[PDB]
This record gives sequence, C-alpha cells and structure tokens, in this order.
Amino acid sequence: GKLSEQLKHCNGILKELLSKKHAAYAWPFYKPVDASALGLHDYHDIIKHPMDLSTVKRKMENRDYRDAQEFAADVRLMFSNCYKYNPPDHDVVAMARKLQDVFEFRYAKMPD
Ligand SMILES: CNC(=O)[C@@H](C1CCOCC1)N(C[C@H](c1ccccc1)c1ccccn1)C(=O)c1cc(C)c(=O)n(C)c1
Repeated sequence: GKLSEQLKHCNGILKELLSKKHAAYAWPFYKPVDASALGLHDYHDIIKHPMDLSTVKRKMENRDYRDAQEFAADVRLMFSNCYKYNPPDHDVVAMARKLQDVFEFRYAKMPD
C-alpha cells in the first residue's frame, strides 16, 4: 500500500536522524528534555507538547503513525518546541536548524 511505503520512507528518515552521520547536531533531540535536571523550571509552562526522537521511535515501533503527515507533525513539533523555548542565538537552535534541514530535504523525496 501507499501508506505502508510512505511510512517506510518515514522510518528511513528516523533511522538517518538517529545515525552517527548526524550525531554532532542530532544528540540534543535523542531523549525528552529533562527540565528539572537542567533547572529549566519554566520548560513545561512554555512547551505544552514535548517531543523527541526516542518518542517518535516508540510511536513508529508501536505503529502509532497512520500516515507520513502524522510522523512529520511530531518531528516538526520537536523542532518548533526548540525554536519556541530557546533564544535564537543558542547552540541548540543552530543544531535544530541543521537537523531540520536533513529532515525536510529527505521528507520532500516522499514516494507518491
Ligand atoms: C540534561 N539535558 C541535556 O543537557 C541535553 C539532553 C541530554 C540527553 O539527550 C537529550 C538532550 N539537552 C541539550 C542541551 C541543552 C541544555 C539546556 C538548554 C538547552 C540545551 C545542549 C544542547 C546543545 C548544546 C549544548 N547543550 C537538553 O535537555 C535540551 C534539548 C533541547 C532540544 C532543548 O530545547 N532544551 C531546552 C534542552
């Protein structure tokens, strides 16, 4: 089916985002933000829907994503949270922008 093929494309993108090739800028997005650990006591007041690649991986493994759009919405939410919370000149924002460039260019090659 088309939905199967498009979700294989998404799974390939997910595997690439988690790969050693992108680890230098992808690592901030590997696991949920631990606000308490970092003293970011405003994080959950500002970010109502946290997202990270471990959560995307769990949802893909559990067949939670019914289509590519649902997968893309979660990956883009992860970047949006980073752009919303952090000052735009912070290193983590530069790293989000680099990983989003990897995501958007490969996502755009979606099989019809
Ligand atoms: C204990 N947590 C961390 O130190 C790590 C996690 C360690 C476990 O794997 C996931 C990342 N960071 C990244 C960290 C950082 C600390 C605080 C403020 C912003 C980023 C970072 C990034 C880039 C460069 C230097 N440091 C975060 O939680 C993290 C990530 C994102 C996307 C974010 O928006 N925020 C606010 C925090």
